Amino acid sequence: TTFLIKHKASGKFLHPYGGSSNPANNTKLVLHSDIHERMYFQFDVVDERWGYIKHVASGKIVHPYGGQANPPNETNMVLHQDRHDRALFAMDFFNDNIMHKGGKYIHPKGGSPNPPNNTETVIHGDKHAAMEFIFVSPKNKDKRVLVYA
Amino acid sequence: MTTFLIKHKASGKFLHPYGGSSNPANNTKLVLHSDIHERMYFQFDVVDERWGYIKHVASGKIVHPYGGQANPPNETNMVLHQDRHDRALFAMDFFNDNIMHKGGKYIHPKGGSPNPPNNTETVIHGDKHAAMEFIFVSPKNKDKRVLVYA
Ligand SMILES: C=CCO[C@@H]1O[C@H](CO)[C@@H](O[C@@H]2O[C@H](CO)[C@H](O[C@H]3O[C@H](CO)[C@H](O)[C@H](O)[C@H]3O)[C@H](O)[C@H]2O)[C@H](O)[C@H]1O
Ligand SMILES: C=CCO[C@@H]1O[C@H](CO)[C@@H](O[C@@H]2O[C@H](CO)[C@H](O[C@H]3O[C@H](CO)[C@H](O)[C@H](O)[C@H]3O)[C@H](O)[C@H]2O)[C@H](O)[C@H]1O
Ligand SMILES: C=CCO[C@@H]1O[C@H](CO)[C@@H](O[C@@H]2O[C@H](CO)[C@H](O[C@H]3O[C@H](CO)[C@H](O)[C@H](O)[C@H]3O)[C@H](O)[C@H]2O)[C@H](O)[C@H]1O
Ligand SMILES: OC[C@H]1O[C@H](O[C@@H]2[C@H](O)[C@@H](O)[C@H](O)O[C@@H]2CO)[C@H](O)[C@@H](O)[C@H]1O
Ligand SMILES: OC[C@H]1O[C@H](O[C@@H]2[C@H](O)[C@@H](O)[C@H](O)O[C@@H]2CO)[C@H](O)[C@@H](O)[C@H]1O
Repeated sequence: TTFLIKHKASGKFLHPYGGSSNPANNTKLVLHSDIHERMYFQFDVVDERWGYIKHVASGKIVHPYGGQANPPNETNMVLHQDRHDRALFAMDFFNDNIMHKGGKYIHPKGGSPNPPNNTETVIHGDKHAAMEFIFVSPKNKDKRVLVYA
Repeated sequence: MTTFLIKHKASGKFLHPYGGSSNPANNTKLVLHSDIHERMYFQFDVVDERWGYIKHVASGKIVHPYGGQANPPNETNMVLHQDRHDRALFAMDFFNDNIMHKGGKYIHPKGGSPNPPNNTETVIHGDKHAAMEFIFVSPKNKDKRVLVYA
């Protein structure tokens, strides 16, 4: 299932910075209001809830920068081609968050409910309304879709 | 598939049709029991994103609140029934470890015991606590969580 990763508070979406069909390794993942095929994602299940968040256009997946199992707060989120257990996430569609294997979450850097375009995303352990994400149809940005298959 | 056991987290007991039949009559109660066998296997049939039917594999019947209300009151018995409709929609919350009916209440052991005896009935109730938690595990390994969504 293909989906958009929608920041719940702002309605902006996760994008590779620059919007490329083939972002280089270590391109930062930002929030941006645009919708297009280079911000579509899929989720590749590895072990029950845990899997890879895949950028559809490039096949690269989401990593904490440097590939930590326990990335510190403020570690940047990036795309990278590699596959390993430090790039595992769970797409929590009940609590509306994205949790890294180490137990922290994807946040907008700074924690704004309304981050401007091109705000970087980071790992942070805090839970609040401004780190919530929902997973929606590329044809209807208000319709949640099931990311697990 | 995916086929799974519905395991009451606090006690390790499993959801069964009372009696363990391969073809339970409509309105057979769903109870907790320690036994493992093919007549307590379930599958989840997705209808709308998180919402779907909890299907008894042996019979094809599905989990309902008795009476099929949109908003069943607390203590309404859980049963199996052949019918499909929107009052038999549940979500399998494998993050918070519970099973929520479309009306917003959860599946509980009747009376709230965390160590209920065999044949304890299950019911709808709105409360959230450790004794209403469930996990979804492999029929071949009751300690291994499996993904129920597909
Ligand atoms: C000023 C009016 C005309 O120019 C507009 O200026 C914008 C600057 O405010 C430009 O937007 C920028 O366009 C870049 C690509 O040329 C980048 O946009 C890409 O990357 C984004 C994610 O970082 C999104 O995916 C976006 O869809 C994608 O095109 C840059 O991020 C963006 O600010 C642009 O020249 C034009 O709209
Ligand atoms: C001759 C120089 C040796 O380095 C080579 O080139 C790259 C340096 O640009 C190396 O890649 C870098 O390796 C780092 C680990 O030492 C980082 O890679 C880690 O983090 C990534 C996510 O940011 C991935 O998770 C990756 O799997 C993980 O190892 C850095 O990001 C990466 O560019 C390369 O190892 C080497 O061949
Ligand atoms: C010290 C001896 C006391 O135990 C006696 O033997 C039975 C165990 O086989 C006790 O259990 C009851 O067995 C019933 C069928 O004979 C029912 O079991 C069936 O349904 C269960 C779900 O409700 C399970 O699916 C089980 O696998 C299935 O066989 C009854 O539920 C069970 O309590 C009996 O109470 C006792 O006399
Ligand atoms: O970056 C995500 C976090 O943003 C806010 O924390 C700020 C600031 O970003 C951080 O550098 C600082 O150390 O703490 C600040 C506390 O105001 C949010 O408050 C956090 O919950 C994260 O979302
Ligand atoms: O119990 C689940 C079913 O509830 C309702 O039917 C009840 C009862 O089960 C049935 O035997 C009786 O004859 O009718 C009642 C409804 O008035 C639902 O209408 C069924 O679809 C099942 O949900």
